[PDB]
Amino acid sequence: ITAYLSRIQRGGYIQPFGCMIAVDESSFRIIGYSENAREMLGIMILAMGTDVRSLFTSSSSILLERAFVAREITLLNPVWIHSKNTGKPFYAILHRIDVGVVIDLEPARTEDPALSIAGAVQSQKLAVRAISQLQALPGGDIKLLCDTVVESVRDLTGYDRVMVYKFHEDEHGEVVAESKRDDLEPYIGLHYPATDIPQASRFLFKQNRVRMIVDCNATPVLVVQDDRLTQSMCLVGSTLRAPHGCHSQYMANMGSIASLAMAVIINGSMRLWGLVVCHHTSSRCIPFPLRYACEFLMQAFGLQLNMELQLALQMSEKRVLRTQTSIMDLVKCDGAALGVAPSEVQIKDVVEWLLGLSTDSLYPGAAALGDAVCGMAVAFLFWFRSHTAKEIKWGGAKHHPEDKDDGQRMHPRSSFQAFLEVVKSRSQPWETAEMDAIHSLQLILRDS
Amino acid sequence: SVPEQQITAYLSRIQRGGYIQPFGCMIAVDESSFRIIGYSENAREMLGIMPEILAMGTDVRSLFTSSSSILLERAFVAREITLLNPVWIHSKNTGKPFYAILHRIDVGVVIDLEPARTEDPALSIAGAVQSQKLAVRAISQLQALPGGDIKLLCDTVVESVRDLTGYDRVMVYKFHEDEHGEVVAESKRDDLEPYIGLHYPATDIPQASRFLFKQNRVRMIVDCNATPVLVVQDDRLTQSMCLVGSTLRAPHGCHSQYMANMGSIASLAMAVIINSMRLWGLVVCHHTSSRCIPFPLRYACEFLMQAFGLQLNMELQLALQMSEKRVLRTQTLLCDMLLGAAFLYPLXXXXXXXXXXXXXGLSTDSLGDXXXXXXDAVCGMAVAYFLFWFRTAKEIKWGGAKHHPEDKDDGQRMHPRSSFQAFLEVVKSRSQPWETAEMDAIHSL
Ligand SMILES: *[C@H](C)[C@H]1/C(=C/c2[nH]c(/C=C3N=C(/C=C4\NC(=O)C(C=C)=C4C)C(C)=C\3CCC(=O)O)c(CCC(=O)O)c2C)NC(=O)[C@@H]1C
Ligand SMILES: *[C@H](C)[C@H]1/C(=C/c2[nH]c(/C=C3N=C(/C=C4\NC(=O)C(C=C)=C4C)C(C)=C\3CCC(=O)O)c(CCC(=O)O)c2C)NC(=O)[C@@H]1C
Repeated sequence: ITAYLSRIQRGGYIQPFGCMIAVDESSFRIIGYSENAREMLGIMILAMGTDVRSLFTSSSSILLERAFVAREITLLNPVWIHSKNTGKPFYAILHRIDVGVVIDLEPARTEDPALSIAGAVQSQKLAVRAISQLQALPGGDIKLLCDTVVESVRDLTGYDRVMVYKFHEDEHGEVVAESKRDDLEPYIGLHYPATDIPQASRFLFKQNRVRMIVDCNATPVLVVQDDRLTQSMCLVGSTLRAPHGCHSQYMANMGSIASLAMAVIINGSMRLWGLVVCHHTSSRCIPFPLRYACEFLMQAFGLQLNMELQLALQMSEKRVLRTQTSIMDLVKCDGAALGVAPSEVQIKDVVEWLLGLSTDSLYPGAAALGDAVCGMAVAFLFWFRSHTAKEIKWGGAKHHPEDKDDGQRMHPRSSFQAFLEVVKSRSQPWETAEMDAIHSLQLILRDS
Repeated sequence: SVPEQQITAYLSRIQRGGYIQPFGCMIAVDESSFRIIGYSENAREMLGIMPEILAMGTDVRSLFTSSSSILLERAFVAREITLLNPVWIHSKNTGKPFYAILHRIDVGVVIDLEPARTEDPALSIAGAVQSQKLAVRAISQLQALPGGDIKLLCDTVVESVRDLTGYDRVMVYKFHEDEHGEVVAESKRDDLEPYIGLHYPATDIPQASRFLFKQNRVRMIVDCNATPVLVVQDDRLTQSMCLVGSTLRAPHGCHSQYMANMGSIASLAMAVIINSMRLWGLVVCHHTSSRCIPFPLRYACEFLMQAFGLQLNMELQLALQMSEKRVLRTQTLLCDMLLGAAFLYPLXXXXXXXXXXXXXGLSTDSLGDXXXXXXDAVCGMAVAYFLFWFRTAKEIKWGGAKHHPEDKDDGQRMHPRSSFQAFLEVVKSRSQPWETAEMDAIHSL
């Protein structure tokens, strides 16, 4: 039913910057492994049914033995594991799927433990501090929140470009705030079609809230599984999951070799309001502690943003109902029949034509008298409403409302160059609550 | 909340008690030079320094490994030490692992040493992320929470802390307007009896404690009956050291005996803060047996309590907005439709004469406190001048003693109550409280 779903969830390819080993929870037998595992572990004795504890040191062995039995595996991540052959350190990110226990081995850049530990502690500390700074911001100012959070996230991660990508009502997105590198060109203010980010990706982002991609140009690695498995494994929770081909070529064409997307969650029962994407001109990999730290920071961001939204909304409605009982500051309309509205001529003509009504695009005759008068509300009072922003700067493509997603499509667009668009002469779409208030007010005026 | 300078009760002894809990060592060390200016009595015992190595005026860095030593050195010169807690430390000879919770005081720096479980170095990395991990999970339990409800928040949070730590009882204690508290939600052990619904006097928690919980948001007591440990400090020190932030700070005797009497041999209090900040209440934990939880869990719980604080603040503001929206929309509604409560049309004469004699907008809780109307159906009322509103008896359960408005904290008092037997008090001659929103709405009519 959902496009790209099974292809992202159970796509038998992982990123080549690390290796992955899928184990049977009850028998500790290997039921899956990526082809780069043998090379990365320096095995040059790894097959289907090989005891995992034989691949690593005995301490690591009994440690992961403790890990499998545990009520919650996530609490032991990451497991610092040494290899039998090489002796090089690996971060072990364990999680559970419907088949067994998946182990994500990510090579550790620092070899001496003290420096790595100090780095992790430093990262967590920087996350706590970033959140603390994020808490002291004045309320109501969401733009300041997003700017300070892209500056913070950029300061922590070190990516050349960091930005907040807001999902609008019609599922089309918009970079609302960014902290790019100075010499890089601004992607801020741009708009993108809804098909750039499929519903499947947004759903999986609601479930999995942090996704790292080290290199789009890097050749994906096929993970071979035991022939006894009914279907291809669920590599959603895997931090090494290779991106879909279309998004790989997408990142390739956009100039983002290394990506990192985090979810922005509110509620309406959770809802994905937007993302915070990070693009790097070159390829880079950040360790697990930094990633989890960023997930925490993004959790705080999601909470605070949710608060701001709720409070601003209820306060807005409260302000409407309070101003109801200054006439001009009642609704968002520019004209009220006084205000952004012509003389009694166009009024006479419109009234002449009128003999519950509301439109967002104004009746060709008197609609060319002014660019302001485009929205009409009739119920005896008349409401004029100004037209929307007549220019939208898209990033290579326009969001077509009747355009949907299909799993067979596996090739993106060629360029994301900013191009302007003149939307049809329309006013801002009249809300339903506004019309209900118009009815209530109509009854009120009918009484007296 | 209350002003800082007005609080005088228990403060001097709570801050500088000179007594710590016996589950961890405590060493106060000068900042410039790492010489010891203070140390607990049992400090030599847990570190295996018992026969000198540890004494007044000895380099504390020589009491641990060089790695732990330079960790401390970089901790002292940090921007803010509180962000480096806990500092992992190994002993010099016994090699015993310790969580070091550091606090910068007026003169020197207090170092709390908590005995940690010997874990494999391979988990060290996994150990570094633990606090934020537990915190992320617990808060994630709050993210998937339908906004609007205030009870489900406290319930799910209480349950979250219940599963996080492992206490036999976890609950939310809320401070009312007259400083007296009430248990709003709890996750008792199925065996135990519920403390839910019953209130407490304001003198149960002194102003000093509530004030102190602002700067120190987490407090753990592994055992009240455990014999406190005297801290030995230098002779040159003018006064007792400021153990206001120590995680080992022994409870003031009255609260220890309080815990003993209530049955809570193990306590864990976490303050919740909303919006110059305000203490809304605490989240307290009780255990039938002794319970010492590691510092990372207390940190995670602190995060969870910040999240809970902000979220609850949001819920409060939303609730206010909704209520105001309701009374306002009803106001406009009736105002439009026009163009028990008495309108001078009940929905008699003696009450009118009494009102004419008393008026020689008002809000009265007790008419006896016009005495004629007292001769209970018309408990209290609100007068608008000529419209009148007549409201009223709600029962309140107390857990041992009633809170009187004459109750004041006594700094010299050192003995708590004996019984917390839940008794029920009904209230007459005190009608339904005329809220600010209600009275302002009436005045706006
Ligand atoms: C294929 C023909 C179609 C397609 C498929 C597709 N896209 C994704 C995931 C993402 N797409 C994103 C789009 C942007 N990237 C940006 O930098 C910006 C703006 C500055 C946009 C709008 C983003 C973001 C994602 C998620 C990032 C991540 O790391 O996951 C996927 C899912 C792949 C996966 O494996 O998760 C797929 C299948 N996108 C297209 O544009 C065409 C139409
Ligand atoms: C002594 C004569 C008076 C007294 C002193 C006192 N109380 C505290 C601290 C707390 N008291 C609390 C009350 C409760 N605990 C509960 O579990 C419940 C209900 C279920 C209540 C109402 C709480 C909570 C605290 C804070 C906990 C903590 O660990 O600090 C103190 C300060 C203690 C310290 O840290 O030194 C003192 C001096 N309490 C009394 O009731 C009598 C009147």
